Amino acid sequence: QEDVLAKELEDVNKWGLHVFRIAELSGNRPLTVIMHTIFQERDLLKTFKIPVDTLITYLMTLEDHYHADVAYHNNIHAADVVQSTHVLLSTPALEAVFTDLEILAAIFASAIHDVDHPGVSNQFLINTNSELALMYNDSSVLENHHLAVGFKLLQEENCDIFQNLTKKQRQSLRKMVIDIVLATDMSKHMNLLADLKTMVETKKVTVLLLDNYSDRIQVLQNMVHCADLSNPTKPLQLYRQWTDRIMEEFFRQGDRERERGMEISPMCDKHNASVEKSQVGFIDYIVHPLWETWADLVHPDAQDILDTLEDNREWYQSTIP
Ligand SMILES: COc1cc(-c2ccc(=O)[nH]n2)ccc1OC(F)F
Ligand SMILES: [Mg+2]
Ligand SMILES: [Zn+2]
Repeated sequence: QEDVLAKELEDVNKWGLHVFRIAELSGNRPLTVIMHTIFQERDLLKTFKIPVDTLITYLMTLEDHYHADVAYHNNIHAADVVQSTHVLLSTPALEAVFTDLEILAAIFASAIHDVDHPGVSNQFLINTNSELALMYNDSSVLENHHLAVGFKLLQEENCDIFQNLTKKQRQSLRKMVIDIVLATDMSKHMNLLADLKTMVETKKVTVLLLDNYSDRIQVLQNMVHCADLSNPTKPLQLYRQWTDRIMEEFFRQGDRERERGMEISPMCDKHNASVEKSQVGFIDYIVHPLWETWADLVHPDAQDILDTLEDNREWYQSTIP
């Protein structure tokens, strides 16, 4: 079983990694094994003097804080976003652009980005006067919580993977990680995309040139956002599983809403839903606009990813008539 897991992990640098198989083969530790593999591949343990034992302890702790009974926002999704970010960071157009600390920040942010997700939306939490919404004043409720949990877990015994970073490095990494995870809130999507489009329109090359923090962090924010919304760009067998899972989560939220006498949220009513129309809409209005813009920024590095997205959109559309 360990040999088969090692075999599947050889594809860690590729789009379309068999993440569900890795989840099974690793004994439900996809986040831990994919993160460890990526840290080894990028030589991050040596660069930042992270003891291996500390890395594994933190990762297992973090993974334990993803809910086992949430169909989508679980440890498999976190592992998938981590691995997808790892591939996007390796894009030829961004070679030598980011510092090791920025790379570490983007990967760590991806790992913690949905930790302790309850399987319901920010709007549900706000509408139900939840403890989370009250704590966070209805603003990026989940995303603020994911950050707080991800950082708080570093304080557990033998969990501080940044123990050997300088104070300045820790301060910088913390700010970057916060900026990245807060950008995964879908309420920020339109502004994030508008800014990415502006970057493509004012693009300078030499490989991409990004001289200041605002531009670098903006690219990392959009990169992790793309990774988060990467399901429709993956091979169809993976994409369909992700669709099954998000719909299960949405339907369970709708069941909760119906029990409370609330109006059922879009796509959450199992009795009045069109899974296929919803995916075509998701791609047409959100995923394709974002990915086409990313592809333009790194043209032509992401052409195969964009082609897959377009093929998958056509497939889902073809099932409707
Ligand atoms: C896989 O499709 C979807 C995925 C998400 C999704 C992506 C990342 C994330 O963290 N949460 N939700 C949200 C909606 C989706 O589908 C559509 F119906 F809107
Ligand atoms: Mg999220
Ligand atoms: Zn996510």
